[PDB]
Amino acid sequence: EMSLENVAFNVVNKGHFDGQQGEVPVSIINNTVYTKVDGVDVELFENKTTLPVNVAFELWAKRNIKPVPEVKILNNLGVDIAANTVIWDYKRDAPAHISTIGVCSMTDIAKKPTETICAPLTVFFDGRVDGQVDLFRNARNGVLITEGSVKGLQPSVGPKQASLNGVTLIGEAVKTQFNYYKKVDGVVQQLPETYFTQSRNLQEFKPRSQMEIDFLELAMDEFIERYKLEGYAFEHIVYGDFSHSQLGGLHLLIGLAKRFKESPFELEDFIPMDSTVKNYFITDAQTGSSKCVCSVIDLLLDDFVEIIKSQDLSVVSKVVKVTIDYTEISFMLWCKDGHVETFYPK
Amino acid sequence: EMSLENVAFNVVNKGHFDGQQGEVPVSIINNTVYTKVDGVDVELFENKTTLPVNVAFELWAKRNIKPVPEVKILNNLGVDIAANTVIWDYKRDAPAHISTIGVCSMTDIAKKPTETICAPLTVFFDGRVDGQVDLFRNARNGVLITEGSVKGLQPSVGPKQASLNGVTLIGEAVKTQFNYYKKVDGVVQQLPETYFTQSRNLQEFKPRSQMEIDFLELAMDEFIERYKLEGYAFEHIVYGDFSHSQLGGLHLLIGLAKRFKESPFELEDFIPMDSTVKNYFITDAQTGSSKCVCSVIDLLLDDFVEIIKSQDLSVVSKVVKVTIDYTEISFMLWCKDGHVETFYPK
Amino acid sequence: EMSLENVAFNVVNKGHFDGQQGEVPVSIINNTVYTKVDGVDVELFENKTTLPVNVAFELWAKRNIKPVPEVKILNNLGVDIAANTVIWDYKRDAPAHISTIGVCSMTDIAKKPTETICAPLTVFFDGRVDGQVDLFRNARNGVLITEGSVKGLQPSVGPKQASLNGVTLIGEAVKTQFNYYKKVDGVVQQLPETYFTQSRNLQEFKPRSQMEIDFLELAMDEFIERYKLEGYAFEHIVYGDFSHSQLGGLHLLIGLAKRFKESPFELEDFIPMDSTVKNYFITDAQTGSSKCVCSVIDLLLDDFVEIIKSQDLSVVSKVVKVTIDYTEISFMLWCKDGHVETFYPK
Amino acid sequence: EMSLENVAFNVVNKGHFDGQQGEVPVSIINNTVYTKVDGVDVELFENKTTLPVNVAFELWAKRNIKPVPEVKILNNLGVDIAANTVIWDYKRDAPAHISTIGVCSMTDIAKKPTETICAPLTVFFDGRVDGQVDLFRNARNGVLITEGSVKGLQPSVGPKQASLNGVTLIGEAVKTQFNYYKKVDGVVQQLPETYFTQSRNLQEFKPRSQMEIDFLELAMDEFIERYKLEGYAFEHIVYGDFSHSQLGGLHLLIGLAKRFKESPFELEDFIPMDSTVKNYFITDAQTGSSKCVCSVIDLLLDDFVEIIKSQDLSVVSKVVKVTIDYTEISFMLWCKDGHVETFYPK
Amino acid sequence: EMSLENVAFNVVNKGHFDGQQGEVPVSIINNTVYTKVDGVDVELFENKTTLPVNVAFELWAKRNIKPVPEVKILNNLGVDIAANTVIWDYKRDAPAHISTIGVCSMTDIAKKPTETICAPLTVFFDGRVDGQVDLFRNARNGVLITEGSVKGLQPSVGPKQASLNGVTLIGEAVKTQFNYYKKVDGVVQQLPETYFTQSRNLQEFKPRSQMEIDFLELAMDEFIERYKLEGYAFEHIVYGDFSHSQLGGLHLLIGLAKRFKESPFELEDFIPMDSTVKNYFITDAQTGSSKCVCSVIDLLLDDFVEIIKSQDLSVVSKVVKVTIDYTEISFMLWCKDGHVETFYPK
Repeated sequence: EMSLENVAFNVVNKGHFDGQQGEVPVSIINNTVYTKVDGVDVELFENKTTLPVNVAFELWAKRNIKPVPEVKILNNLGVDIAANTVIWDYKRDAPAHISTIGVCSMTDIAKKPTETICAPLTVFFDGRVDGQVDLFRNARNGVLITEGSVKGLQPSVGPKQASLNGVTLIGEAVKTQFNYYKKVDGVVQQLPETYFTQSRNLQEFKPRSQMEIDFLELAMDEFIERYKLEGYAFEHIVYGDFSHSQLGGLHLLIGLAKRFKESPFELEDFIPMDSTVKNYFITDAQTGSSKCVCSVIDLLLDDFVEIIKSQDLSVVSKVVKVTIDYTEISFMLWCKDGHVETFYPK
Repeated sequence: EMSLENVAFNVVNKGHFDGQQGEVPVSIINNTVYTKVDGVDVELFENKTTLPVNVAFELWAKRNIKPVPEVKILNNLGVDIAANTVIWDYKRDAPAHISTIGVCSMTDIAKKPTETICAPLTVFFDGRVDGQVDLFRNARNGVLITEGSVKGLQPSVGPKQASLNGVTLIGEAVKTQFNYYKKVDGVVQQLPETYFTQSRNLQEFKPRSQMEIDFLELAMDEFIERYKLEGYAFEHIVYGDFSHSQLGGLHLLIGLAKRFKESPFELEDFIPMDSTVKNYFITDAQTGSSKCVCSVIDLLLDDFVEIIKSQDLSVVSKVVKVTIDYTEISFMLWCKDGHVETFYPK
Repeated sequence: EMSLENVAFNVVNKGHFDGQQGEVPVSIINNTVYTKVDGVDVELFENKTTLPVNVAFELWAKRNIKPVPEVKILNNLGVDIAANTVIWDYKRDAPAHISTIGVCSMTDIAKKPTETICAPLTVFFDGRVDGQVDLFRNARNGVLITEGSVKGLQPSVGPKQASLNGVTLIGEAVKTQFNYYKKVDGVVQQLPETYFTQSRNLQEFKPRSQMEIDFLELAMDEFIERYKLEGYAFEHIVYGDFSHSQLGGLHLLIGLAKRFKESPFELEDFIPMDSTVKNYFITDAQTGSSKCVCSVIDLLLDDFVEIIKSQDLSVVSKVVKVTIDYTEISFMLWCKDGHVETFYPK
Repeated sequence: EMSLENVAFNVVNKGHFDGQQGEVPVSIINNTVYTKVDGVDVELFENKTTLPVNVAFELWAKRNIKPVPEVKILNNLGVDIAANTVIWDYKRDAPAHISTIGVCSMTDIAKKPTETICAPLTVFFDGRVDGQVDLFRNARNGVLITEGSVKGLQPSVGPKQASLNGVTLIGEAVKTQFNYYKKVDGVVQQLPETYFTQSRNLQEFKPRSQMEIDFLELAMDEFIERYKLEGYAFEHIVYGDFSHSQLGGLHLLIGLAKRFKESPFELEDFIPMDSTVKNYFITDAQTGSSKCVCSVIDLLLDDFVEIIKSQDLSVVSKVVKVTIDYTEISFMLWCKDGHVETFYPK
Repeated sequence: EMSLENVAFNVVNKGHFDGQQGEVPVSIINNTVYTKVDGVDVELFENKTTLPVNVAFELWAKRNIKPVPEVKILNNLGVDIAANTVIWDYKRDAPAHISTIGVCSMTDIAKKPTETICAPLTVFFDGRVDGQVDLFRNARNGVLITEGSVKGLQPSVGPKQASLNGVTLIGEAVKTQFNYYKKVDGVVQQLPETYFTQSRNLQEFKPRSQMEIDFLELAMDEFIERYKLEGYAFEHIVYGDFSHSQLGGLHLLIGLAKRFKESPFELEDFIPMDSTVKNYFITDAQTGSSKCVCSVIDLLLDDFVEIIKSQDLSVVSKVVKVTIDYTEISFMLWCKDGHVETFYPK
């Protein structure tokens, strides 16, 4: 039975849709789902999507509550749709994908990923659900994730972290490290060697390397000297310049974290979704230095210095392609006389 | 199974809720219920009530599609709630009653009318549904309707017409004449002898007596002379005066019908519900004569002349109580020297 | 006391705001004002305006229920605001003017028209309300209407018809013919001699002259011959051509009425407001002849033939200015060899 | 005068409805009440309830701003309605009860609690308002709270804390400790001896006993040894297990507080209302350990250990009834060989 | 090109409206503007204003992103409208002014401030935009701000802080100190000598003087003794009294900050806009002491003590006018025998 009342029953008694039988009273008002508990209406769900409220409620109740790849990783892999599950985008507070396969009658384009309509679409397959590995094998286009090895397919190790109920974490009691496989037009693709962003947060930033600890603790000159980073414009690219009315650099999240612990500032996420590179409207509350569009990428500082030391500085201006999160990120690089002047993502 | 999808399935395949099993895709947008037919959304229901859209949709799907007493009759009998059915008010486009008994989880105050909560409420019982006569017998307060005789209870013959799917009609293939019984505080009440309104419409007005035919066909003086109605101000009470900027009389629907066939006018029903007496904002398009509040009652012309000839005209001003539609309607009467000056309902 | 509950009380007991004391329960849902009558919510008002629902409800309750100039006349006179009344636009189902003077706290720009803010605005004054003639005398900009003569001011006779509760009518029991006065920058203007549109309707079109009766009754050639209208393209300008996929002519409402009685067609009023000239998307249901933009003006046929016979036909193409409804309407005229080819308003 | 404008005036000039005279401009948009201050609209109220926006605004303005019993206590006492006041549920952001008595015309079922309709309902009476003690005496069903002794009635001492403007606090300048009395069917009931929850918060958790201080400061083994809690599964029931993908225990708020100070986690309150026992969707951000439904009760640690030491551990599995917050809470208890295996509320 | 799609393009690619060419897909749902990024809808804007969603979106995109005077300063100067810019009120999340000049077609009253309609309005002119100084010179009513000196006009130095993207700050990399000029009826006014509020926040309160540091660090008696503040009721006016159920004093934000660092409390801003004096519904969480209306002004403590020491205490009760933020604030002062009893703003 697929019903709004049954979905609300599952949400009330299980926190999510568990497939139980039963129904509860449901009232739908402007864009909100309420249920009656002890004679009063209690809000169950508030629709922040562009879908109808009941459709969005059902998709949210049937979201995957296991660790899943972050939405940015799936986007960079060209995933169009998930097989028999809902990936919830907690940054957008909406389903990650427009259509579903065997989830909701109002959004399903098919009941199984084997149907003809799904063949041109890149379908996401979870190897932790039984049978989906074979579905990926028979799939024309798809991306498979597994927690272990798959016979006949060369794995690609993904990021250490994954999303669990909207919380990005590196699993200890649960496994968040996935092997990734991709098939295009029926043939397996070799996923390129890639860096991965750390998916950290400005407020609760925590270093993940000795170099990051030194960056957060040592002064600018002290840290630059210790890791012999002279000539790579670290004072501008990473630390950030606040002397002018226009903010300079601050293109890595670790620099923003250091400044934020030094002094608060305002970040305006004018495109609130998940991406490898984020653009912010930053206003430095201390000096008044601002930048309408600042590009920030949360690479590990070791990975960033390794990337920036692998580029010859004999070109005055160029665009460098770095494979991060399974996608090619374009960094604009300006150099002067063998030393970096600017290096920022787009 | 009580579900929005099942209710929509019944509406799609049966026109109303028939209790069938099955479900259809449902989308709920601003205040409208849509279903997907051949890949496109088709509007099933538009909520014009103050209830939540899904609740109103379910109550509308479970409305009584048999001939039922008009809403005004039930209101005048003090009915608060119906037993195991929904009376739909088609003039208000809403349920006739706030709560239900065994219909909708969001509106039910009880599952059966025998519960303690229903005892102080006047419950409507339909004798055409099996077992409800005994429920009325055991009921503390209630109004029962039957199509035949009930042993041990003296019947009260109601109006000839009843409402079927919002259409007021005197039944030929179906029975619309009901016997009415009432119990207050556990004791049967004797319903008073009463007149009944005809529930006719201005545009499709059709006479129901020879006197009404004469009124619609004969001129004012000719008709007044034929039925010796001199001295009862029929030229003002019924025919209506349009010589002044303020409209005069026109307090019976038959007079409005005669004028409307003579010349169109505007009626504004500023309280759009069902009542024995209706108040209108009338604008005569021909002369510009208007009245902000005009009281109209649709009595049979024979009944109205019988009522007006039963009142002595020796009182300059008084209020007369006439039992119409099982309720006491107050007519303001002004007389001068033994002849009527004004006689209008309130 | 200015209150939503008091306004609803006045609407319930008087049909409009009469200034009575009292209050009724009010519920405001999505864009609708309901009141509770006998325990059920009855819709009082539905907001079709861009104003807040309560503001629009109060403005609608305080609308002028006397005969007032049609909205198009007030627009052509440059009226910006009314003094101490609300002109309701029944075609738009909205107030005729954005602001008020002494009506609603949420829309008032002033409490009296004598305040400084009202001086640059053209204020509408009604001579039927006591004291407003003197307010017009002291007004810097304004338009005054009276039912009689005003000492020291030369009157301008307006149209015979006026709007009463949204119904356009020529008054018999009430006076709808107004004298118009205008003051700009503190000096009285002489309103030009003007024609007036008839404000008639397609469905209930009724001729108002012997020439119009002949047009509706006589055939095209018979009528053209009778009134010696040869050479003025009446077969195209007025009667309308349906032989091609693009509709021809039909620029006067009387021609549309004749065709409509001959055969129905679709009129799409894509700018649903009141104007001297209306543009329609017309689809002839009989032949399929259509025109995306057809300009229609409802002049009296005698006035139209008088206008068209007063223009020399020696110019191949020109624009003619005709003062209609106190505004200059531009007619595009094309002639060939002394006879009219096309003559349509804009 | 009961008016939306007067209610808004009181909110603007007093923060709540104080009964003052006056009115301010009010605009109602989608579900929000705005007022005009210095020519711009300022939001006064946003409707998060299922009531109409104006009704909810009036009920919110007339909420009780004195210390009142928490909503969970009133629910456990079977309170259906308050006498002449509004209890606001700040967790639901809505009135605690559907109907009122002498508050709002749109929600009142009666004007005084002495009316017949209120007799079957359990009415809440406040002894701090003059005359309500006698109303409780004459009441058939009701719950009375007082700050002092009541002659002829044996008091029941309630919790130390009460809610003041949505803030749970133990009063110092104000009295938050109430004596509770209950009458059912006209006869006074003896409220059972009960424990009370502490109504504390995870983020601002503060210990209220030496045992709680030891729990928050001492390690798990150290604290268990100090209070000889061996054999009662405190390492699982209270501290919480994070070694598996499914979270274990953590059924008391003090354990959640200790973990939260140790490391942050996500709590999803999928039924956001006030209850003695709360169910959460908990995701441990450190280990990834999660539980869809975790039952949490905020008892004082001394009370919890007293309860758990009063149960014989000779039953492998049973349900224990503990009277907390004037209601019987069911704890599922599993024991093995005289020592607790699991003990969690429902 | 002025278009919703172009405005959304500028917001997506620049964070604000920069005047670039291009368009992006836009979807408008209930009160929200979404755009499609990588096939999914991403919320760009949520309308919290009383304007139409697209109008509010365009006004928000064209807001001034340079340091601007705080909204309270502009209100106190009588500013009605800005010349060719949008001042965004971040506290109200709405435009600071109802109309615009050359910004949005739906809100413009003029395209340039030189038009006749703008003459009676006080127009805000920014001297950092080229040509606006001359516009102020030719303006009849206006307020001009400059970063430097203006020939022929005596400057008035404003507050040190200004608003940048909603963040109040004293600029270091950018200039936030403005000279203010005012013209009324075409003649330059001499702005009075004034104090300025500090626009600080309760949570992130930071002292700005040695006296404020002493107040936050020293005890009440110690601080009062150090600055010889005996006899001015500092223990009540500034520190706040929590011994009674009604909160006492606490009329300066520094006292609230000291208490908040001592113990949290609830502030309810029932009129959430920007003013020199703010009214709060304060509930002290520690003692339960509350006050429905508490007036708070964020003056520098040095300025407040200078003001309070400049008033003779020989009057039992009076109203004192202090020019703060270019407006006269009325302080109610009660004294007893030459010492202050109460001194609070209104």
